[PDB]
Parts: sequence; structure tokens; C-alpha cells
Amino acid sequence: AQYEDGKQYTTLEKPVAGAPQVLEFFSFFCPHCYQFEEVLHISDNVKKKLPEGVKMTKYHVNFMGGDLGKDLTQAWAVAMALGVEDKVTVPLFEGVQKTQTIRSASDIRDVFINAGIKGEEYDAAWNSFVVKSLVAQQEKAAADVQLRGVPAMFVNGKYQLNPQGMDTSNMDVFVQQYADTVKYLSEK
Repeated sequence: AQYEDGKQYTTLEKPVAGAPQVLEFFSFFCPHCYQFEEVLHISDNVKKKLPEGVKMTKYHVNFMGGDLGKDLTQAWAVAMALGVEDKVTVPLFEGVQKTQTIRSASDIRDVFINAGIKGEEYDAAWNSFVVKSLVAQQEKAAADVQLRGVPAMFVNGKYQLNPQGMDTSNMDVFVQQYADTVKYLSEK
């Protein structure tokens, strides 16, 4: 076939009931995730091809960057609660991997302040039980799917994208293939 299990995607041996339709995992410490966000715009190009009615979820993971990794997972929770994902994603990536100016929770906080979230609003979110459950959600979802690597994308809790099996001579062609694969899995 044109799309084959084990080539553009793999199938989970242990399917995950009730899982989000399109579920992406990343880490701000993850170099391909940096590429995926800033150079390739994967999430965005996937949205653009997804059918009507499909929601898109993105979660941060703990298993990279130790203590700071965990802080970043809580900050991503804050970003989700406040709806400011689109304002912090780029400065966080660059703060961790480009300029290396993020070394502590306070430096993470500064990115939000500079993006214009109020301190009081950030610290209140940071400490909120709504954010605690949001952190739990991120961890549970990664837990439900064996997760030891990022970037990662899962569709309908049963299929996992396999970008290793796509041509990367051309970045644009890679993205479209990736997105079309997600659309194909979505319709399955």
C-alpha cells in the first residue's frame, strides 16, 4: 500500500482509550522539537490539513533536562491555562536552546513577563490546582503511551507517526508528507 504500518507510522500494541484525537509531545530541551516548531511548523501544517471537528493537543514532557524539565512542564501547564502558548513557545525554545538564558524557574517566569503576562497572574496560575491537574494530564498522557522519545505524535490513541520513514531531502516535502499522514490516520 502507499501508507503502511511500520513505515510512515507504527501501531500501538496497547491502544489508548479516550485519548485526544491528535496528541503531540515535546520538550523545550529537544532539538528536533525546536526544528519541528521553528523551522518546520509541523503542528500548524497538520492543523491546516485536519478535517472539520478535530481538536489538537500538545503536551510537554519531564524526561529531558531534569529539574528544569519539570519546571517547563508546569510552565507549559500555565501556558495552557492562560491560553498563551502562542506567545511563549518561541521565546522558551530560544531561551533553552539558542541563547541559553533559561537556567531556573525564575528565568522561565521572565519569558512570560516579557510576553506580557502579569506577574501576579503568572504566579497565581503557577500555584493553582487547575495547573496541578493540567500537569497530571500531561504526565498521564505520556504515561498511557510508553513515552521515551520526543518529538512524538499519536492519532486517536492508536497510531504513532514515524518521521524516520519519510524523505528529508526537502523540508517542505517532509512536512506535507507528515501532515498528509496525520490526515490519513485521522480518517482511518
